[PDB]
Parts: sequence; C-alpha cells; structure tokens
Amino acid sequence: EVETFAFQAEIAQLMSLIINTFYSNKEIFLRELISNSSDALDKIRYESLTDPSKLDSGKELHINLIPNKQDRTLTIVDTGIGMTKADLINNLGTIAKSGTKAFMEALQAGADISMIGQFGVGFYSAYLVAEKVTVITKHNDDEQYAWESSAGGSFTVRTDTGEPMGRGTKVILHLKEDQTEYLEERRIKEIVKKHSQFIGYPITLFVEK
Ligand SMILES: Cc1cccc(C(N)=O)c1C
Repeated sequence: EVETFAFQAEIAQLMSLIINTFYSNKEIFLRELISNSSDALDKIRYESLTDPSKLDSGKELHINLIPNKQDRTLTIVDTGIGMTKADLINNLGTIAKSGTKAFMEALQAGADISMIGQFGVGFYSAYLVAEKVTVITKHNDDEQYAWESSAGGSFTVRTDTGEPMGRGTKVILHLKEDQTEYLEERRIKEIVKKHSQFIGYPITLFVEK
C-alpha cells in the first residue's frame, strides 16, 4: 500500500533549483542533515526532562553515518524524536513553503546555496548528491514509515516493514554516480571535522569490510 503525493509547487521549484544549479560546494549537504538530526535529538531530550518514559523507545542519543559502497548509499541515522506520518507528508515536519520563499528571496539578494539551513529547508540539500532519498522514521506516537522521492514533483509514503528502529530517523542517500567520494572514509571524516565539529551528540562513522 503505497501513497503517492505531489510536492507543493514551491518545494518542487526548490528541488529543481538544487538539482539544476551549477554549484560545486556540494559537501554542505552532510552538515545540513547532521544539524537536522541534532535538532531532532534536542527535541526528544527536552521531552524526556519531564517524562522519562519518552525514552522507553531507546535511551541512547546519537548520530551514525553509514556508507555502503555496494549499494552506493550514505545513511545518516539518529535516535531523535522521529516524525509522524502527518509530519512526513507535511514536508518532513518543516515550514518548507515559507522557508523556500525566504531562501529564494535571499539567493537573488547575495546568498548562496550553502545558507539553505538558515531557512529551515536544509533537508532538500540532500539532492545535491542523491538521485533518490529514502527517509525511514519512527515517532513515539506513530508507526514506522518510509518516505521516498527521486524528485520529479512527487514523493511516496508507505508503512515500513523494514528493520524496526525503535525511535528516530534514517536518511538514506542513493548517491549520484559521480558523487561517490561521499562514501570514502577520509572524505566523510574531513567534512564532519570541517562543518560538524561542535555537534553535541556522538557521531560515529561506520567502516566497511
Ligand atoms: C527536517 C528533517 C528531515 C528528515 C529527517 C529529519 C530528522 N533527522 O529527524 C528532519 C528533522
């Protein structure tokens, strides 16, 4: 049972701009996804301060980066608050319509694509490096869902029969053929050190056989 949705016109335009604009500094996608994970971790931490049972779904608060060269995927995993099905459909819990408007008003006014996270739409920077993005998420108040999009104006949502995650989100980047540098350990380490060195949760870079 797969539901297919149209992006709002403004979000489709944002994704088109990200995919078609010549812009060499693609590495900032990772900082944006790690920052999103940190924000989601902050949220479940705050909820747990007054209700410790919020962590019954998992006490550990962390971020894992998992490259897989056989699948050509880079996965950013966190044990943050996750998203409900409603959140997923509603632009992954963001105010992406108004954020896009502000972002595109900044671009013609001096800004560049690297400032996308200041407008609350940093998730879509995934499409700098990914031909397809899969988002698997579990929120304490809902079941486990998979969102997916290869851009082109539409996204899908289905219940996820995959490996139960407990609580949190996995962002699976199906990398473009010419972007496989982002699977190499030394490249990922360099980027995390450059742009994510002060994130307040452990970031574990997995290695491959
Ligand atoms: C905005 C967004 C998109 C995809 C995943 C996540 C996350 N890690 O919870 C967020 C905050």
